[PDB]
Order: sequence, then structure tokens, then C-alpha cells
Amino acid sequence: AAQTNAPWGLARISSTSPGTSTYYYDESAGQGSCVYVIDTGIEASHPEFEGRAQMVKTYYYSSRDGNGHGTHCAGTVGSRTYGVAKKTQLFGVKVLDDNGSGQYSTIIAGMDFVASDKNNRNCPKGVVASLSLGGGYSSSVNSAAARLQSSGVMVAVAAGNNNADARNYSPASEPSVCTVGASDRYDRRSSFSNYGSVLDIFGPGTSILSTWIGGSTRSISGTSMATPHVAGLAAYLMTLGKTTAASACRYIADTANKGDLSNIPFGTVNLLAYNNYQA
Repeated sequence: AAQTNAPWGLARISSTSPGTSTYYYDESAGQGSCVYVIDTGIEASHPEFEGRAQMVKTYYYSSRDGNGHGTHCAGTVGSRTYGVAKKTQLFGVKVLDDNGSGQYSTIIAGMDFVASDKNNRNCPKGVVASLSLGGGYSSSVNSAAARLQSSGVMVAVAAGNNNADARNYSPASEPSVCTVGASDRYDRRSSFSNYGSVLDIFGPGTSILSTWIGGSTRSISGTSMATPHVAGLAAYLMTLGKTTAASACRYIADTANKGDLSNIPFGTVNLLAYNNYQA
């Protein structure tokens, strides 16, 4: 399948080269997989989700995305125009209030929720969790992410937007999940992107166009926008049978574009997510 005039990030993940604008992907498109977007909620009614998105859990007075951040990440995972896996199922877990903030205990509870809730969902191709969130180091947030990964969900988390070593952030520093940095359309490390030995992969993170609340769209930046590219890619690769939840991050890193990124600090992986689809 070929999506002409795709967002640069989608075109990048199916390209050996920057600077193209067509997204190439196998039509299976994540069919039969599930991605949990653990964030501010998802505006499920957005026409870009085609009835494939729904809220399954909130810890606040509403499950509605009053922020837009969770809707935007969900759109990068699986919306028809802006998504990596255009046929996956999107399950919203609202752990962040409409200010974008949330207590670690609520975030931990949401990860444990996903690790149990997947047994209530039909995900024969497998389960992914996209965690475009984080804060300071927390061994209990790390362990919650490790438990979610251990239960058979591929966990993709943002490295963080501090232009620092991700070692001091959670769940970015949990080694067993998949920590995602951000790159820009010129294959530069995003100026804000965290780095370090704990990073596993980079995805498009600068000026990412996706869905927004009120049925709209907008372009915003963050390692938080690189994560749903990797989450979506995983669900795409799992649907294709090329990897499992336990080995998806390792597979994505094995098959990534090597050494194409600039301003990658010494000791950080120079790997850019790549679906390696041959049309």
C-alpha cells in the first residue's frame, strides 16, 4: 500500500532515505493487533479513527481527552491518515488529566490495568502499550512498566524531552521496555530528545502531524510523538508475524536504519525505526 503525501514521519519509517513523502506499508496494517494509548484519553469520535478507537479506562471525572495529546499519539498509532498501523485497535487509558499531568500511582494503576485488561480484548496478533509520558526516576514506575512488558505487551515509552540522559527518567530508564528518542525530518536528533545507553530506537519526533481534539489536526513535537510511531510499528510488525511482544523492540532495533542520524551522542544507539517494507 502507498499513502501519497503522507506525514514526513510515516514516510520516514518506510524509507531508507529522508526527504520522501509516501508511506509504504503492507495492507494488513496492524489488523488483529491492539495498541493501548496510556495518556490523556482518545477522542474516539474523530473520523480519523473509523470506529477503531475507544476509551476503556479513566481515573478522572471523564474519559474524554480534554487535552489533545493522547488523541494526537493515538492518531500516530492508528488513524487512517496519520497512523502507522491503520487497521489496529486503539484502547484509551486516561491516566493523565486534561492538563497532561498525572500522579505516578495513577500511572502505575493504568499500566497494571492494561496488563489485566488485555485478557478482556480480542488481540490475536498481540498487544502494544504506547506510553507518551514520564517524569523523574521512579523504581515503582519502572517496575510497573516492566510488569506490563512481562505480561506480554510491547511497551514503548518516550525517552523524555529534557535533552539529557534518559537514565534519570521513568519509565524511560526501565531497560526491559522500549525507550524511544525523537528525530526530525532531516535525520537529526530532535534538539529536545533525551539520549543515553537506555534508549533502544529513534522515531520521528519533530513536527509530527496527527489528529487533535475537536475533530481537528495539528503538528507538534516531542519524544512523546516518536513513541506512537514505534508503538504503531510494533503492532504492524506483530500483525505481519515478524516479531512478538517480548522481542518487538529488539526486532525493531535489529531492522532499523543504522547510522543515519546526526547529533547522536557517543554511546547512544544510532537506530531509526524502519518497517523495511518492500513494495
